[PDB]
Amino acid sequence: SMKLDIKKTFSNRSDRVAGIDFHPTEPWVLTTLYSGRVEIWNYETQVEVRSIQVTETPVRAGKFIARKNWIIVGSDDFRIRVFNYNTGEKVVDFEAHPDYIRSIAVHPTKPYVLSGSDDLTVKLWNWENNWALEQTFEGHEHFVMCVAFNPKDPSTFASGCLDRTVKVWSLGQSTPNFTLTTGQERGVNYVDYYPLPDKPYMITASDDLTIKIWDYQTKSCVATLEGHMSNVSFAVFHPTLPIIISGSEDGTLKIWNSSTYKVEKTLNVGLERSWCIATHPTGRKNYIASGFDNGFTVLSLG
Repeated sequence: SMKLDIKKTFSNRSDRVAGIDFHPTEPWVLTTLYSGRVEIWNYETQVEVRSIQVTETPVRAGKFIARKNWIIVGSDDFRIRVFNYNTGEKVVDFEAHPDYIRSIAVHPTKPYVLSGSDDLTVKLWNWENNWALEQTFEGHEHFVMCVAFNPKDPSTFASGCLDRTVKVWSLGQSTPNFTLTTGQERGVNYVDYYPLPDKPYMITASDDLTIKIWDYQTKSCVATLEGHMSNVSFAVFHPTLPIIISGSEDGTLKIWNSSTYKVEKTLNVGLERSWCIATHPTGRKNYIASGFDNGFTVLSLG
């Protein structure tokens, strides 16, 4: 067991941060900004590794593809771009959807990337097939806000949608395995998987102020977490600690106990609205990072 002991590792002021991600083996965080800029920071030495003026439009989605030394970003010009973060070379640059890109997910073992879009679809791209579009998942009836592979079975993934559903799909299958009606009448902003095999759980966040935990075997709602006072931008399970982290346009991060679902901490990090979240994939120092209107902060949770 490990006690909560929150330490501010690194904080950096900037334009609004829309996407944020951890590098799995370097002490780096990637941020994608509403200004069209993206930055990689070493949060342990507090040194900027690289910055790129990618576009003039907001860059909403960004992920490391560490095993190719890439970052992949999606922006409101409808385009996916890939950059080598060691050289700055632009690897590819294509219009992926005819509308905004909301979310990007990277398959852990196969050369697949998912993009969720306001065009009501999720699309699957294969970078070992010249970034071919291998599948478009159709069936949602509003903007697809968030996509996430099941870490315990990456042949499936979940899409959260403003049509108030989460759909779980299988690669190569045109119809979803199942559709969760969330009861979150304002729609689903975010979806995330519980990482460990002891619970088949998922978590959703909504503008209706609720965070809901779902059992994807029983398709039932396990718990509803209330406490935020404005739109909940995200909610995720921590990969190694028994906690949930959420962030809201009310300016706060909340840390919840993942067994009792009681709020343990409410943090005003002082950067106004909270928009995005990342956790270190292997729990290194239990790092988390969140992007806000006015920058991002990296915290060690214990």
